[PDB]
Amino acid sequence: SRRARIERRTRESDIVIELDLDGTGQVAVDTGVPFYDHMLTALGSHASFDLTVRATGDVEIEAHHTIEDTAIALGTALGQALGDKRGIRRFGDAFIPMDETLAHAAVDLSGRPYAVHTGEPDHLQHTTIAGSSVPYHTVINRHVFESLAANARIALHVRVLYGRDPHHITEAQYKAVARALRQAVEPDPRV
Amino acid sequence: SRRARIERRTRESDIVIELDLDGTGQVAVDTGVPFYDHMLTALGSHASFDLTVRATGDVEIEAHHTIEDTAIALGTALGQALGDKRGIRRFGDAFIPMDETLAHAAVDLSGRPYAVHTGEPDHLQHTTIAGSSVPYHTVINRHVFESLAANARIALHVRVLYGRDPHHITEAQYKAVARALRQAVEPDPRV
Amino acid sequence: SRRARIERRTRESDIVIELDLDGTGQVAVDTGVPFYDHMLTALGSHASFDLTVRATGDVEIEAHHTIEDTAIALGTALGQALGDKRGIRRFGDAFIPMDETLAHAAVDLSGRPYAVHTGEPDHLQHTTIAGSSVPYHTVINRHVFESLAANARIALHVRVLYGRDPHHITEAQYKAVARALRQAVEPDPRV
Amino acid sequence: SRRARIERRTRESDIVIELDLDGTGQVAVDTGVPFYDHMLTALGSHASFDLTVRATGDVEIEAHHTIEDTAIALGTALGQALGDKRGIRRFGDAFIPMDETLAHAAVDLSGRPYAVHTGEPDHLQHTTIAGSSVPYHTVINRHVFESLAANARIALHVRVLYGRDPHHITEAQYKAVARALRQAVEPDPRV
Amino acid sequence: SRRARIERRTRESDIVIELDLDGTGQVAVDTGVPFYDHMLTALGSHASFDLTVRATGDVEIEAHHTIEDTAIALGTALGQALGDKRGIRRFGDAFIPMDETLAHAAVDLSGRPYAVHTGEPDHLQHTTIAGSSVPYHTVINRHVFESLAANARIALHVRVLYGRDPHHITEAQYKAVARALRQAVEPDPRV
Amino acid sequence: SRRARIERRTRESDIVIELDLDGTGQVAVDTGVPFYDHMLTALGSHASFDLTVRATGDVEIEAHHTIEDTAIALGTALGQALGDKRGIRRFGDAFIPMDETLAHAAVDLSGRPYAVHTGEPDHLQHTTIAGSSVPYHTVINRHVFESLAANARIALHVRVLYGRDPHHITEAQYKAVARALRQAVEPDPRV
Ligand SMILES: [Cl-]
Ligand SMILES: [Cl-]
Ligand SMILES: [Mn+2]
Ligand SMILES: [Mn+2]
Ligand SMILES: [Mn+2]
Ligand SMILES: [Mn+2]
Ligand SMILES: [Mn+2]
Ligand SMILES: [Mn+2]
Ligand SMILES: [Mn+2]
Ligand SMILES: [Mn+2]
Ligand SMILES: [Mn+2]
Ligand SMILES: [Mn+2]
Ligand SMILES: [Mn+2]
Ligand SMILES: [Mn+2]
Repeated sequence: SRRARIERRTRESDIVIELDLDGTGQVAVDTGVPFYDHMLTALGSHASFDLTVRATGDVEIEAHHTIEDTAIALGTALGQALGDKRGIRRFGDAFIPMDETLAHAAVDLSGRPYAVHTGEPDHLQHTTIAGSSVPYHTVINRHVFESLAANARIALHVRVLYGRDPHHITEAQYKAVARALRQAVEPDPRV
Repeated sequence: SRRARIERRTRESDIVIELDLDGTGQVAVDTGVPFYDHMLTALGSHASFDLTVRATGDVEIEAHHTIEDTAIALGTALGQALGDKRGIRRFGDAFIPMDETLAHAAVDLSGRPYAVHTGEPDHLQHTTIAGSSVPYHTVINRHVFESLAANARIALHVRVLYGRDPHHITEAQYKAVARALRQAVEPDPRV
Repeated sequence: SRRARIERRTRESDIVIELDLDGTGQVAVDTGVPFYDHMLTALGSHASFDLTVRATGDVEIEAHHTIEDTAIALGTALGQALGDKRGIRRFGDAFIPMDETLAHAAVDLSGRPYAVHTGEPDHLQHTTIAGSSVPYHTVINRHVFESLAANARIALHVRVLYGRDPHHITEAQYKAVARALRQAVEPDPRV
Repeated sequence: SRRARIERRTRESDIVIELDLDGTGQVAVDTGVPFYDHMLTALGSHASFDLTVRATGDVEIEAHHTIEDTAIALGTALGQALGDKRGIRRFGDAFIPMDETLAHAAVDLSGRPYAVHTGEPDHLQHTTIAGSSVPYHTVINRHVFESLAANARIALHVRVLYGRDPHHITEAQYKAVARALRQAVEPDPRV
Repeated sequence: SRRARIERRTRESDIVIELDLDGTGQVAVDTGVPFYDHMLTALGSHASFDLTVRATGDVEIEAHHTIEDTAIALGTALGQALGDKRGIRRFGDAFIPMDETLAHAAVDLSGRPYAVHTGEPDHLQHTTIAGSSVPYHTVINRHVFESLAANARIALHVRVLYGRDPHHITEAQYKAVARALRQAVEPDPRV
Repeated sequence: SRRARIERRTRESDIVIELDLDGTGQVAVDTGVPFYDHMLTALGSHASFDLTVRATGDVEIEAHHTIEDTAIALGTALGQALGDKRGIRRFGDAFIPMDETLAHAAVDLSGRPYAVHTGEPDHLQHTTIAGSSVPYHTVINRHVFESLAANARIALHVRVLYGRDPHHITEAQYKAVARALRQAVEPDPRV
């Protein structure tokens, strides 16, 4: 059994995560930031986790604090569910083509906490993905992966090999992280 | 006693500031611009002021006029609370690391009115921090520090040594200004 | 059962494809273009498909139309054999070193139709691989992968990381596509 | 009372740290790596900690694992001794001139775990400080500060403004970190 | 059974290798060069080989001849244990993040003997990893991979995508080679 | 008691310095070079020294010899007043904004004698500040700080981060040196 429930209440947000590493993609995410909900739903589903995320935070300021607190709590849940990490593949990686975009992620689940994020085009430092509700500033992508790696205590390297559309670029990264995690957490039949 | 109450009514906004330089961080800010509220709350708290700010303005146009009028009134309140400036440290400075960002501020409280703002990355000239309410255009950061310095009649130099995330870059600057002010207004035991 | 038989008759060529995704590498290819036969035999074998390809076309003009029509028909056969794509890994990728060459391919079998081809050295835009029969112009490699992706309705990204010999560069790409497809079409035990 | 005792046994090393944040510079360090002993003795002394460090590790390979494990354990001890961090200055910074070298460090003790290391001249990426015993590869300086920040869960920014001699450059950084920590952990009389 | 015992006696060194491709990571390496012992122990363990290596050589000159003779003997043992290579995955690759470093290796076990080594930073051409015993000159990394590929008669491509610390850069490469070999030697259930 | 009286008679000048490190800014300076008097008065006052300086020298040639001899004598007085340096902060630094100029100084009072002066704009190498009496050539600023550091036997690093007006640039440096010294000579309550 590799499950964790994390509650994290701060001045800026209130978060509950329930995570099962050995799931079937049963995912429900509600943070008040719908593009982030979409990204974390893709992450949970493509990692074949079961994942529920309920977050409320100070989105009148912007999504940053809610996005960051959620990623901290999620990284904490991941590290706690991994337990002693015995018998697992440990290393995982995944390429994700998404139309014109190609992204990649590589992880070491027993590596020191460390995140490296490279290749994302410069326009994503000031791009906004905006709909009818709270918008998502793609400059936060790097922050999400850093917070996940720092709190799960894993090495996480995310690369954009190339791409143009900011939604493709972002979604392909979250999916690459997802499928790298999926490979790395699997039981290793020879360890 | 180093307190000031400033009311400033213009065609564009109505502002009330109550400031105590010798406070404990009791801060309440409501300008209609929630990311600005967050910045001025960090400023008051990290300066160990007691500060209330109540502003209403023409945010249907954008936050600029409200942000500017508030900073003018706040600078006026600061200069009035400082009184004759006798016996104070006068000079203060502070570095603020915030994840990948490092900012710095230096002040001379008896210097001529003057503001110098350097190092902020170019993408902050056209970045927007947007949530569920009135957004904040980071190009205004420079204007806020200029207006504060002009109306408090102080020298205020704010630097971004490096950084990426616009919220970190902005918040680290407001906190650096805050802690520089905190040091400079303190009684100097040798003057 | 994941099989398809495609017949495609055009003014320029007559093609029959029989494809089984769940094969053991039983492959027989005869297009009149022997280096292309070699490439498609490597593709079928390294994908662990069973594949027969019988093509006759207007090779008095050059191999292009036969090569293109065959790749269209093959992509069509692949998409038809995949059926509803339920329960499959969906994503696949493969590196292929071949002496001095390193190539890579990544696929998303449920992605929109899309092909990206990068890194192939410039001399392959005007190289000919010539033997005793109809020659093969390596400029067509990109066209083959585009036609496959367009008609299988998949995302296919093919990269040459480096290399020199045009036969190694070409063959390593076809094998990389092959092993990426092999991984992606496999049943996924967790979906 | 702000004390911590950390024992850390790994396959590569065995470490015991005893730390008191409110000390008088009573420092004893023995890691088997004498230049590192010198650096950590300067760190403990200039931070006005009381610090004992006893480390034995696989220095037949090189000092890296012992240096890294010691810095991990020390960062852990620092974070544990800080406890709830209430009432402290939180922010601290220090410039250290050392002959031709000038270094600087800035910390946020309640900031997310984060380290930024800039300005160190390129020759320190492959310099060795060698005496009669196990040598010290200055490329590890960055690693030490990263490991400290990661495990104390603090923001630590270390800069070399300029310098030439690798011993001055290194020692000035450790002292700058030391005096930044010393300032940041002090009780803040206004919080 | 996929085992080999190689003895190699030259004027410069005396080597015994015992290798089992189908092992559980039972590894014991003693070459007189402790950082090399560490690298080959990581290689055997991450490849899930069982591997014993006993080497004595002319380390009064330097480790080169012992390192090279050991890698020749090990490559010979690998090729002999692979036997006819029937039924195996043949191709394998692995990404290894190690803090700031990312390395990758790709292999073709039935490819002609060939090694390509790219991306290692220039400072590794003259870096020394030195402890209390015989040191390791990182310029030899390329030589080790060449000798392995030449004598196992395999294609081995090793890449450093990026990195800084010479121990991370080196160790990540040996682990990447290890996990690429592990994947490639596995029985392929469809061949 | 931390006081020193230095008399220095040379062929070029006659100097008397009386210095008290623990003063209240009671300063009287008369060297025959009124802009230098202004600079040394700012230095004594902002350092919270009590300082009298009486110098007469060969100002028919130019102020250099008088300026240099005075700075030598003053540095000597500082080092003699510091005595054994026990129990002091040792390190000190200060930023000084002055309208458009920002300067900084950092000191180590127990460091080897050493001065580093950087950032001063090139026009100060040939600028003259001239009034009704003996003029001041700003090229001498560097010389003053060198002579002070050499004879007080301290490390003194002075930086101009930016600026334009030569009087602001010069005065901000002398004040920065002053406030760095003030911090460094203070009793350290923990040493
Ligand atoms: Cl790659
Ligand atoms: Cl600075
Ligand atoms: Mn943040
Ligand atoms: Mn989408
Ligand atoms: Mn305006
Ligand atoms: Mn914030
Ligand atoms: Mn065509
Ligand atoms: Mn061939
Ligand atoms: Mn390490
Ligand atoms: Mn030293
Ligand atoms: Mn050799
Ligand atoms: Mn290691
Ligand atoms: Mn001179
Ligand atoms: Mn003046």
